[PDB]
Amino acid sequence: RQINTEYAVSLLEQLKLFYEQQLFTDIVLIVEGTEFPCHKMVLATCSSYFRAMFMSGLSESKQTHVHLRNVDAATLQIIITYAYTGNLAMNDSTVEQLYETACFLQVEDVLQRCREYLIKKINAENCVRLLSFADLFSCEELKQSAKRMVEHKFTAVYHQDAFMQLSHDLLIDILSSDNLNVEKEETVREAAMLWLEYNTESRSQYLSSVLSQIRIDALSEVTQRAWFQGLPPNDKSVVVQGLYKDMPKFFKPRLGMTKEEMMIFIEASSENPCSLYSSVCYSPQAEKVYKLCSPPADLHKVGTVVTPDNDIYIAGGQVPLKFRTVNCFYWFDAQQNTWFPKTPMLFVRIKPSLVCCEGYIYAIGGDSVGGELNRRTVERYDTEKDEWTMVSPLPCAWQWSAAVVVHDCIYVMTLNLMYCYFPRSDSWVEMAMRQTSRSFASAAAFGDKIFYIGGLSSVTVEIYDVNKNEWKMAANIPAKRYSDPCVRAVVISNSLCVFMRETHLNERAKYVTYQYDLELDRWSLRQHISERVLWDLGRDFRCTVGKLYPSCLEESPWKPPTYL
Amino acid sequence: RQINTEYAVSLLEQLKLFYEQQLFTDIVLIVEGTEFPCHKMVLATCSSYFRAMFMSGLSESKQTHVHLRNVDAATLQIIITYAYTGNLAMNDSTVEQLYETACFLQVEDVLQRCREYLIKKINAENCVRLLSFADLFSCEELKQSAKRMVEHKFTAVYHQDAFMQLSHDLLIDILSSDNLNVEKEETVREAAMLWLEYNTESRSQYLSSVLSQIRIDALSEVTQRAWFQGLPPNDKSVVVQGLYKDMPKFFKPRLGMTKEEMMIFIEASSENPCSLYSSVCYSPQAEKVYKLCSPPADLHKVGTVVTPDNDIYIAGGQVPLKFRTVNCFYWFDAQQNTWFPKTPMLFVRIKPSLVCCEGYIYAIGGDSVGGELNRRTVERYDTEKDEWTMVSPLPCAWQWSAAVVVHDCIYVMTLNLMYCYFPRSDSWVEMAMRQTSRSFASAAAFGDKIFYIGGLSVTVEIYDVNKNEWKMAANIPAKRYSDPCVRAVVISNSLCVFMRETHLNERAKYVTYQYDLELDRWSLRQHISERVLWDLGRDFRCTVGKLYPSCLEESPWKPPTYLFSTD
Repeated sequence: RQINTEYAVSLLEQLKLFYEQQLFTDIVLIVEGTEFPCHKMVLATCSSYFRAMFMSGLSESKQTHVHLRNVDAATLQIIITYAYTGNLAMNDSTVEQLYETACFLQVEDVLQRCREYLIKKINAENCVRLLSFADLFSCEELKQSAKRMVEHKFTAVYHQDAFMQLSHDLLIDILSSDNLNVEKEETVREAAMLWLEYNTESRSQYLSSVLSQIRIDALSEVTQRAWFQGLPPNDKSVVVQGLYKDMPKFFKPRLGMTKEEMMIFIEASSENPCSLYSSVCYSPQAEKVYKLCSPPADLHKVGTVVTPDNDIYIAGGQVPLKFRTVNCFYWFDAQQNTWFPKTPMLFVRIKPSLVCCEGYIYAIGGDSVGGELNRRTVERYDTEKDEWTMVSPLPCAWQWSAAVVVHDCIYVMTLNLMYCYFPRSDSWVEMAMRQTSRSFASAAAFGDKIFYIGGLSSVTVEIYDVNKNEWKMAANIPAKRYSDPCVRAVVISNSLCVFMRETHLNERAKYVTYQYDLELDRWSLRQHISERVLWDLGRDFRCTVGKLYPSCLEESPWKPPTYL
Repeated sequence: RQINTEYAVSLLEQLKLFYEQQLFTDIVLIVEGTEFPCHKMVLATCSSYFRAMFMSGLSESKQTHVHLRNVDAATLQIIITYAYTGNLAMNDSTVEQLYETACFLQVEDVLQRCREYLIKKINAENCVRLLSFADLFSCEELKQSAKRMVEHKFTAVYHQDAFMQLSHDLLIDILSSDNLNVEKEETVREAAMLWLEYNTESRSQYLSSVLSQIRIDALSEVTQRAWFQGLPPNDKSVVVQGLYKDMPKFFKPRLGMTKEEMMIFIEASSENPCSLYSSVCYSPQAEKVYKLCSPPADLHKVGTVVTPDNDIYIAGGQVPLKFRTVNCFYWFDAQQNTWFPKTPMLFVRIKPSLVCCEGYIYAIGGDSVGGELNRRTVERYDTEKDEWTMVSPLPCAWQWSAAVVVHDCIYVMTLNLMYCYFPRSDSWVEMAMRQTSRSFASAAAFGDKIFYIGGLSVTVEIYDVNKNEWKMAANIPAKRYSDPCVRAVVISNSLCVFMRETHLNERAKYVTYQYDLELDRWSLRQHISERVLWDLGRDFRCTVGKLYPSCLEESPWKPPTYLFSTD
């Protein structure tokens, strides 16, 4: 027999009614002059510290006045409020002080909630501060989560003041870890140089430990440029996933050095009978296909986005109704190969046009909810504040639209029109209209030209100029006649390309990528996507450009060759 | 924001864990030598007594040992268990002492739970004791319920020892009530006499108050026996619903002198658009139809059963899908026209064959065929223990079977076979088979003769309990080219059949016939016109019982004549 529930919820609120009117007050806690009368029974059930001080049978259990030092009055009131109600009202301003008060009082409930709250709030401005906070209080869960964040953005957080004030042990494990996301070893060297000169009188004795952690005789990728680039086409990538593997871990190339630009395909068909919307990526350099996990747990019709800072996110989508639309939002971990969750959106969405502009992520379109109220729903997200905010909606409600960013400007395109959003003005300005009405097309950005390619699709290519505000035809995608190419515009190696999947009559899917000539207005054959890999991915697949860790992701083509 | 629930239950289970190991025990209650360590806060939050004792700021809030007298140790332990858990384990053996202990500590929750438990547990044995208990402890709801129960079965409970030990106020408030279910005032007179002679030395001064409450010059239904019975056919019931109403309440005929034998029709198709599955009753002596609020949960497919003590019950059936089958058991209050639910059945049933045998009501079949041993199950209810007991199940799975009781024996009939059950042996015995295989037939018990009438084609088949032989009697006079529908019921100590016949291009006709057992002939008894009656459908269940028309219900719902023969 389980204990009563409606009686427990009534006994708890009856205790609060007595606490507010100060009945049965047997102990008075004195903290920096402020008095807080409470019950010895309630504090023991919530905090094990009071349970130990009251059950000891000493004068602390007999004296009504107990002086608690090094405890904030504001945090103590929150602990007592949680002891009589059970709801913890945490905020990013007083979470670090509440955790210090909770661990000093050893509250299993508050410590667990404050721990998971800090983990899901690790950004790029508090990573270093929370790392020293975790080491000071010995939180192995927060320390590991904060350390991985430092390793992911080490080249961007080593300028903060919190980095030069780190302890000696907090430095020896960061520099020795091979997860530093750095393109060159000089960045790690200079990061160690600025740390020792911050406080020379106290760190002059640690000069030997600093140089012993920075790899100087490593010579990761400066050796390949020395001899030559002579290899099969762009096989410098095979060395990245080979030499880096077998090494004494003292001269290993750091994880940042181990990076490869891969065409990220999300919601693709699965070779094995499974979640029909799988996620795999292809490396144009190593010509290899690596598999990606889907913690989204069968998300469908989702959007993609890649920031200039090489960050990957997904938003919106639909999950199978135990299909229902949700407002989920997940960030991909380039090292752990997962999909952590982040502050959800305000409105549920399906395939929103996610774009990054001036560090902000914008969710455009995405399954219009409430046609009577508004259909052109759009909202922005703050990377650090971790909050969502509504903005000026689209001037009209459209479907299957695309969104791009050029020169800190948000461009949304539709059937034949285009509107430009200015975050500095929070308004929409109609731009030059398109000559052809096309839908379901692909959009890309390169330099000062916006490309709206594909659409009904066709091989028609439109080149728009931001400086001239003109739409003009340049060329047609060279494809075989009577074919059905589902094209996707992608920019790689500082050059616009088209990932064209061609399916012909009675023929299987053929993948191939071409390179466009900007000066000659021509399309050159860049690379044929080997059919010994990259199985059929369907047509509704989403694609984007990003860099991932060949060193560590999930190398599994699983495509049996020697066929027919 | 609402108060958290999981944190509340976690705190409660942690407090229970601390109480089991005796942590932070600040008060020690001493009851008849037994010690109980406990917390003052829990006793204050639960009981208003301890709250007032602790918030007074006297030595009671400072002294750790508090001596509580006139409190049972087991009841105090149960109260503490409820305070630390929230569940109350009540039983019919220690409910009164628990209620007494609760009324001393004013545990609102425990008081209300014990009150409603005592209310739902008034049977035909504890009524007087519970009435005295409620009078001593001033519980108005329990007092009123026990008073109504005593008024319902006064002639059956005035022999109990608890009735002679009642106080003066209880006697003068029971005897003065016009709800005494007694057929003659001599019963109440003898009850008052035995009450006053039970303890003469203490009640010799109350003889005047005793004699002032018994109606002597009433002469309710003897005056009609003096002059004559000369009236329209059996119009004595008219005198009942007229003289009894307008009366100074001192010479009022008691409620027991008002009950009339009426044909109880349940699930009778109704013209009412909202309740088309209502129930109405017809009085053959009054030639009048009365409305019933029978459906307690707007359900149907429930059986009927009338004990020889004139008690109505319905069980089984299914409520519309909010058609989920249920187990609720409802007893009809003939005075308030409202059904009080009872202990639900163990297995759900649809139109169960409910019959009264040796004071027990047996549920026989009445369910869709599911499982060999899972179906054919028979279960009986205990009127006083308020529990269901399983018995020997049916030998074979049957459909549209009837059940009767003769000489305290159970009989169920089927297509062509027949099985007799004996509660003393708890076994099934196949009896004399019938020459015809029929279904949907109606059966009624009249003496040592079982009458199996129906078939869906009518033939009157007589079975002899003493001879175990089936003999043919007759065929119910009716019409083939039309629509027949018979309901065999025994009323006025005579077998009858209420036959509903729908003729070609004509509405349903109603008429009651009387059968002669000796001459083996069916005689026309009384034609039931549609003056206050209407189409009652075909799936309606029928039975015979005595009810008070005085305060049952008054609604014609049918204009007598409607002939626009003006032309």
